[PDB]
Parts: sequence; C-alpha cells; structure tokens
Amino acid sequence: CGRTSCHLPRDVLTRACAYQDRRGQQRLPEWRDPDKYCPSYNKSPQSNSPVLLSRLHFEKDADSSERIIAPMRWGLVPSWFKESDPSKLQFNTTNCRSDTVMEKRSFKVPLGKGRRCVVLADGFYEWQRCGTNQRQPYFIYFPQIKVWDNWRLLTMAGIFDCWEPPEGGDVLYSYTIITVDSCKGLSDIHHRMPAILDGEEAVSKWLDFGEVSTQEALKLIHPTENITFHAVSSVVNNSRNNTPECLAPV
Amino acid sequence: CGRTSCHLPRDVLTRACAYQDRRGQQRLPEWRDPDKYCPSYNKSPQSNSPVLLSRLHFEKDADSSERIIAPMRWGLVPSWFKESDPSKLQFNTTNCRSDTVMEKRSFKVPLGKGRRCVVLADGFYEWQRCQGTNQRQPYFIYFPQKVWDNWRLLTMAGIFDCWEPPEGGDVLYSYTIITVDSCKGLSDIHHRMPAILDGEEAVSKWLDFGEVSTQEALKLIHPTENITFHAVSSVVNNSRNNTPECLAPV
DNA sequence: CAACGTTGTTT
DNA sequence: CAACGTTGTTTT
Repeated sequence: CGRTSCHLPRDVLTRACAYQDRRGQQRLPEWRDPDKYCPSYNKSPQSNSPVLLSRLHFEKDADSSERIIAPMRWGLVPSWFKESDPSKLQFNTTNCRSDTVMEKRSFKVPLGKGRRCVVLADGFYEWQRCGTNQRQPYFIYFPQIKVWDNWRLLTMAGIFDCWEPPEGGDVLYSYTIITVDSCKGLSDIHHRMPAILDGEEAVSKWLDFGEVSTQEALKLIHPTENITFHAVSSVVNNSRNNTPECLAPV
Repeated sequence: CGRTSCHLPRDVLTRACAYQDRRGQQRLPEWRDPDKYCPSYNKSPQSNSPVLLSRLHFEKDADSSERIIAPMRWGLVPSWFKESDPSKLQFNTTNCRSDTVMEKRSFKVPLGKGRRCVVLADGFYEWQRCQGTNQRQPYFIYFPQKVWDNWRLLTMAGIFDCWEPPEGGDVLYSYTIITVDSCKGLSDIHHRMPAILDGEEAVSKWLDFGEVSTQEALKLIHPTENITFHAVSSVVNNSRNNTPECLAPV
C-alpha cells in the first residue's frame, strides 16, 4: 500500500505489541531510537514507522525470538545506493511484489541476510478508481473482535536494508511492504493488498530469521480474507492532514 | 621447504620404497620416466624429484593402492597457465600452506581431482635466522634413523597438476610440498616445516584418492615431532654444489 | 545473492 | 579453467 495510519502514543503502541517469547513468557518489545517515532493518522513513504525485528540483528548471542521495535524509513534504500540523498533514489521501493521478491536485487539480498521486519499500522488506506478520475479512499484494518483501548494493530510483512551515507552519518534502516493480489473481500477496491501476517505464529516466524529460512518464511506471504474496511472522507488525500478525521467512517 | 637432498641411485631408492598393497602383499613401486631422475644432494625448485602417486592416475581399471614412482618438476604449474614457458609463472608454488589449501584455487582444483603425491627426499635443508647478523645457518633435517645402507626416506605430502604446453609437447607433471607450522623440535630453526607423512598408513592414505576423500586426506597434514637434524657447512648455500659435503655434519 | 568479470603464491 | 571477488531500477 501507499498510505497507513499509526497514531498511538509510544507507551500504548508498546503494550499493544505484547508477545510470547520461545519459552512462552509474555514480554513487550524493547525500543531502539524511540525519539524517531512520530505518531500520525496519515503516514506517507519517506516518513518513519515503527517495525518489529529480531533482537539477533543487534546482539550476536541473543534469543532470535526476542523482538525490537524501531522506527524505520518507509522506502527501502539498498546498501549499494551510491548517491548522498536517500530521497533521490531513481526507482520506487515503497512496495516489493511477493511474486518476484527473490529475483529483484534490491529485495533478494537483504531478504537473504534475514532482514525481515513486521511493519505496524492501525490500518492502511487504499483508493478505488471510481467515470470521473476522482478516487474514493478506504481505511482497511483487522476485524476488532474505547475502540483504541484494545485495538488490534495490523502486522504487514516487510524487508529492510542498511545504507551508510557515503559522506558519513548514522546507518539508515529503511523498509518496503511486500504486496500480494487483493483478496475477494477487497478485489473491487484495488488489485493489490499488503502481505498481512495474521496472528502471533505468522508474526513470530516472519521475524525469527535465526530459526525460519527464506523458503519457510515466504509460505506466510499470501492474500488474506481476515480484513474489514469503511470508506473515509477526502481529508486523508492531502498527506499534510494528521487528524482522527482521516480514518473516521462516512 | 626450499631445498632437499635426493641422491640415491634409482635401484636403491626403489628398494627403499617397498610397501604393502591393500591385500598386505609386499611390492616395489613401478617407475614412469625413470631417465628424468637425476640424483643430487642439492635439489632446488624447477628441478625434478621422484614422487609416489596412485597407479589409478594412469590406468582407469587399476587398484588405487598400487604405487607409481615418477620424477616430477618441483613448482606446481597450474593447468590454466596460458604462457609457453612454465618458468615465467608469476606465483610461487614451491609450497602450499596447509591452513588455506581449500581457499587457493591453484591447489584446491588439482587436490579435488585426487592429484595427491608423496615427495621423496633423503631430507630437507632449512636456514636459521641468527639475531644480530643476516648470515643464516643451514640444517639438514630428516627422519630419525655410513647409514645409506638402510636409510629411511622422508615422505612429504604434495599436490601435483598437469599442464599441456600450448604450443605442443609432453604433459608436464609438477608438484608443490604442503607446509605447516614448525614442531617444537624445529621452532628455533624456522616457523614452517613440510607436511611429513610419518609411516606406511599416512603415505597409503595420502596416495589412495580412490578410497580416501579430500576431507579424510587433509586430516593427515600436520606438524610432527618425529624429526632430527644437524647443522651443515655453507657448501649447500650455492645450489650448483652437488657433493656429499652438502649434508655432512659439522 | 545470482550474475558476471577477474585471477590464480610463499617465505 | 573455475573459484574467486564484485556488482546492483521498482511499483501501482
């Protein structure tokens, strides 16, 4: 997808990410770079979103089932990118097609290093081509079986890479969201949907690059029907608008 | 090492190579190209020395435990060598480090074709760096045993290759002697020593590429303490000198 | 990390 | 040779 919501405050988001480690012990993920978390109802590519990844990416002797939550830049910048401005990337890595993921060098190399991450969101927006060229926006989320008390975060399959700015600076962590065919439920809205990891097991297996090979992890990548949506107002169309009105029903 | 002695006449050398085949039957090895054996007390790289190798290198239906003795050129000339004069080779292949042998493509490829051979010598010379001068002291180094009646030949682990002169001629067979760390007994003389195969079992297993894989053969390659030496005169320093005086004690 | 262009070794 | 080290555009 091309737009998400991820508005919850840091403390609330962290509690909504409670998980069981490989011994069945309930835990919260540990933050890296929490100050780069910027809550918004209206996230575009080139902004930072919180993602889950295995602690083994940061500590050599770590339990790969332990989770880090870290803000990462949406728009995978390949490790080999030669220019000094990540936004000057000449091709689009907002998304990564599931069907070609192991063929494309921007995605296959980091995937092969185990750089699998789970992109968090309240949900994603998608636009239906209406006739006129005016498109209708939808907010799309897990069914929620106030509402933001115990909201179920959407967990999208991503790949990340690490890029050292040639002229010096912090290693950039950036991600792409894997896309698949839209399920029947969404097929009238759009032809594509994100690779959604539905439940603790799918999330754990996507993250655990120490225990779960690329072949096994890619079996988790497919359309899913376990999703709902409502139409929203035009307010979300302008990426500068960050209000509860962006995902409010009409 | 960089210098050996191999001075015994062809008939005496062949009797000193008595071995048991795979049925326990005592045999002498069979010569190829005996006329290329030129006995000397003072052998340098690019000269020919007799080596043992499996008969299976020469006959498709042979008992791989049967041994050929054949003169080969010291200084492995890789099969890929493109120039017409083998002495133009820009790499020194007198020796092959045990620790990196599987990383070095000039040694790994022939090793993988089973081109393992046992380099024969009376013994080898090594030069000791004596602190406070650049004048080095030479030693003759041999198996523990005037004494040329029943002398025990030194049996060093070698790899060989086959090079066709591009402009035509006989296939060249050339060898490298594998090197390892010097044992404690020799550590004051030099930091390196040849890979010595101590006894009939080590020799048989190094030769038998039909029955003993690369992994198993490489377990035979290590420092050994079963070695003695004496200092010799400067006469051996000049590689043109071929006299009994080269390995005579002082 | 599959494709591709280069190089090969020790004291 | 063939094993090395080096290279590198993507989606709706």
